Amino acid sequence: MEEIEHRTVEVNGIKMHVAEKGEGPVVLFLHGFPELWYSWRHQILALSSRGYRAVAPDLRGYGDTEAPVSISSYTGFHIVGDLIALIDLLGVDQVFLVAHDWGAIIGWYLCTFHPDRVKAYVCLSVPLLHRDPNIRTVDAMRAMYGDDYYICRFQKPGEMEAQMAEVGTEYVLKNILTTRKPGPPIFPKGEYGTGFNPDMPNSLPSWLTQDDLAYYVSKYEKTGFTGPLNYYRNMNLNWELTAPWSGGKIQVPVKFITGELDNVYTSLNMKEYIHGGGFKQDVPNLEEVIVQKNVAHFNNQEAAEEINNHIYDFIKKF
Ligand SMILES: O=[N+]([O-])c1ccc([C@H]2CO2)cc1
Repeated sequence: MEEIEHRTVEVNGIKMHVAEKGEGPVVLFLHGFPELWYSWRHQILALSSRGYRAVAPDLRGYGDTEAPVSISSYTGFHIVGDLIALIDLLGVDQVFLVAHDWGAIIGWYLCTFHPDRVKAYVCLSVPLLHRDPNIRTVDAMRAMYGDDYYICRFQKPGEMEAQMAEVGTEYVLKNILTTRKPGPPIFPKGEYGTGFNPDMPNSLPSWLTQDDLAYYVSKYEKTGFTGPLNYYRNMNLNWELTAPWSGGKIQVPVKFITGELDNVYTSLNMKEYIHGGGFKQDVPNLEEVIVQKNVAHFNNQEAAEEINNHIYDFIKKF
């Protein structure tokens, strides 16, 4: 951990916290919601140890990275803009890419816009968001699960923030991190309530120490949730702006990995997309699909060594 270097860089008009360790080919790690660079701590240690330059930023709006006030400053294009400037600062032609959750959606955009900068992509949890020309991303979600589905509830400015404020930052973070209930997260009406997890454990699961949860809390206490939530608030706008890529394919070699109990895997007809041919058709060089039994959404933390191995083995192929 100590050997993990922390710096602040100027990228795409913002100041970004980058955590770094190691030397060798760059592995760029993109975290998700509601996480931080810390989410990758085990992978940063492992990959650095194994002869790679591990790079894990706090994305725009998270942690120690600048958080622009405008909701519209949170399109996929803004975030990829940040990452392309970062990659230039690293002074390399290509990176290996590893991404989870919202970080993975941004990863898909990076691969869409600049496949030639990504040598291989280890994608966790969220597979490519297929652009259906007939229905916007969040509309499809609302049709399927109605208004209290979490993404839907995330859309209105300031609301989810106040609800989360009411139950407390630590409650929210524990509530989400500990969830193992499959299926669509549907909230109780008008409040956070049990949120993503109606069955919170008394003690943290063995992959998450009190110091880990405390780190997350210490940053979210400071930044709040606005920036991270803003990502979801641009999903329809992202659907509009990505029209030029409608019907396109991703050429970057991909290894997809998900926990079997991931709410993502277990909803939105994801299984059908992932396994039924659609994912492979959008992404012709999808080489492997790994489902981790008895592993929840946060698979890079819950199954850290296993993911470390899957990443190492995959990138060393090249
Ligand atoms: O609660 N989670 O485990 C969780 C966290 C983050 C996301 C991103 C896709 O919206 C979904 C679910």
